[PDB]
Amino acid sequence: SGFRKMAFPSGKVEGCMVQVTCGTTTLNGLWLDDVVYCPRHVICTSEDMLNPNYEDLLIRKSNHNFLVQAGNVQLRVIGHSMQNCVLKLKVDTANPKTPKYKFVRIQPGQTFSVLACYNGSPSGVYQCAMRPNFTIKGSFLNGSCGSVGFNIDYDCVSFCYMHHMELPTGVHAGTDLEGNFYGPFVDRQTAQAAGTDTTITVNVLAWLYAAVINGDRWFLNRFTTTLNDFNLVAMKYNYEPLTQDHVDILGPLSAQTGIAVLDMCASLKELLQNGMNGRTILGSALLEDEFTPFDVVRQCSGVTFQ
Amino acid sequence: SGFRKMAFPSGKVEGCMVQVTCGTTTLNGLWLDDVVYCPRHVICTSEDMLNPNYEDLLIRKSNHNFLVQAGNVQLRVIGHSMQNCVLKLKVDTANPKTPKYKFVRIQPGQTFSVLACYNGSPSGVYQCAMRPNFTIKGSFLNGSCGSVGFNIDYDCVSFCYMHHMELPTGVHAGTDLEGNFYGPFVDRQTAQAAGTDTTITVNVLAWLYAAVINGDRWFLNRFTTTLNDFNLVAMKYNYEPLTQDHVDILGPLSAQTGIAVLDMCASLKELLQNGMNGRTILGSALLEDEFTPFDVVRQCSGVTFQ
Ligand SMILES: *[C@H](O)[C@H](C[C@@H]1CCNC1=O)NC(=O)[C@H](CC1CC1)NC(=O)OCc1ccccc1
Ligand SMILES: *[C@H](O)[C@H](C[C@@H]1CCNC1=O)NC(=O)[C@H](CC1CC1)NC(=O)OCc1ccccc1
Repeated sequence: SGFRKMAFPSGKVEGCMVQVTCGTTTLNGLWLDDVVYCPRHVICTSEDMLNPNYEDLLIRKSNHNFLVQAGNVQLRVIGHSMQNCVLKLKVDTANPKTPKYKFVRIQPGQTFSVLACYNGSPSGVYQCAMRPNFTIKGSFLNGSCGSVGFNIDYDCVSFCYMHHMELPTGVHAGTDLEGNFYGPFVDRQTAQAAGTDTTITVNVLAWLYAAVINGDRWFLNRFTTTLNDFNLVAMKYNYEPLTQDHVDILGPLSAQTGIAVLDMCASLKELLQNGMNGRTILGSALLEDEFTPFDVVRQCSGVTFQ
Repeated sequence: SGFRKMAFPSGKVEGCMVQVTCGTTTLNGLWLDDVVYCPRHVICTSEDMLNPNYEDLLIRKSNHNFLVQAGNVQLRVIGHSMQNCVLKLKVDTANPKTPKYKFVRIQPGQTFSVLACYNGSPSGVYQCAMRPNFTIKGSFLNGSCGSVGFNIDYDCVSFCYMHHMELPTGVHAGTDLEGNFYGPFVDRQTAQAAGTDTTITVNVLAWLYAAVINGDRWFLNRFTTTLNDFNLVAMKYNYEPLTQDHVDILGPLSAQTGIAVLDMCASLKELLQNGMNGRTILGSALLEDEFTPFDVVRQCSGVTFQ
């Protein structure tokens, strides 16, 4: 038993990280088959980035201006192009360690693992959720751009995120591997507002189920509620509205625990209105929303990948 | 910026996990050079485990009774022996993916990454601390035994933990890779008490520094304190006593932040005596103690491994 914020094993992604260098800028790239993906601002200088004309800047670059290094060995660049906010460098060598993979554009509320890298080398791995306002709450320093977020489905790696920037509020923004930003962001160094950020209600409920599965049940009550009445309290506390689709998604956990979804909503209501009153749930004094249902079932049935 | 509970990249350990099967019991083993390490209770049956006579049980086993599988390929067992609470199976094949490695016995308060496995296959990776009472707060299900905890020093993997059991309080216990338990535990299915568990004071202070480095500073005050006066409040709240050695260890963080260690202790005093009063620090409503100083410096300077 026990419940921990767990990342996917990172091995298959580790073998795809490379170092990409254009002038004095170095960041991380992702090497799959004979293509290296990285953020296009690798071609900027410190002054470019207030308002880069990326098309104009890339025209001044040729293949040999891109230095790509995987470990100690240099890759030869034989073609370059820009897709949205990412650069694709065609290299002479197919990555022998390329995993089975997919590019996916994830939905808000979904989670994924981040392999934080510097200079093409892994620093660490952690779990993140795509917030409803399309930011993530990561740990990223200068040089971290091009680090990626991924899920693993048995043997397939689904890449979903590439890191590009930090917003004034300290949160992080990035693109899918087609180079489209999540959210309204652009790759220039200006003040940019994210949304008002909301709490992922279905994830909170899933974590309350995890807590019950794992011996924490003090927060359970004798009340119930309705979808509309709960939703009415959701808006108050800036929670996403709960839908029948979410209820259905919680079905397995409601079945495992014998606790109807609306009964759990009622418990969640007395937690929002009354706070936790000094208590804790699964070692936290806050309501956690970065576990999908689906995450919860994964830990509690021991799913594996290798 | 940002601060996240980050695990080491798991690739080098992933290539060492195998499946070990003796009768109907299956668990994980660690394959390094031509040796597979696993918990010795792989030789028990469900009734043995109340009071196993491990020496007697192992005598009934021969090499061919141990089925070791790395992926789809079977390893041949050519010798077996018991060292403390671990079994060492000598196999005919040296693991081609063996990393540079060390076995180490970690100290309470130190942290390490856990690669949670089932049937020889990775499920996920997360960070843990060795608690002062020699337990860890993990996520482990049936079948997880033999999963290991490790650190990485550039290219060297230091294995420090192998999982064996869950205690009645829901926490986890295990051995070093020489098969000696951390703490007073024995590998039998009885009620076993861990210590009173204390809070790792130096780690809390390091996390308060991380919070300051990362823009959270509301908890800072105009007071200071003395080592003995703070320690006197430490005992009250069941914190480890703070020593000059700890102060010295915090030196770099005190230098980075310009906040003297004893000034931070004073802030920690008004947090313990007054609680957080509804506020948060680095996204938590509790005082976190599973970051060593050393962890904090690692994230905040971007250390890498590959
Ligand atoms: C690329 O590695 C870097 C990641 C930033 C660095 C600090 N924390 C991060 O997440 N991204 C940038 O430097 C981008 C440049 C892109 C063209 C926009 N700019 C940026 O993030 O500005 C905010 C910032 C915050 C703190 C320190 C430096 C820059
Ligand atoms: C081995 O895989 C397993 C790990 C336990 C299983 C549940 N959570 C864990 O951490 N270890 C055991 O089954 C050991 C057997 C060793 C000889 C002592 N026994 C044990 O942990 O008993 C407690 C327990 C708790 C919950 C479910 C089963 C067993």
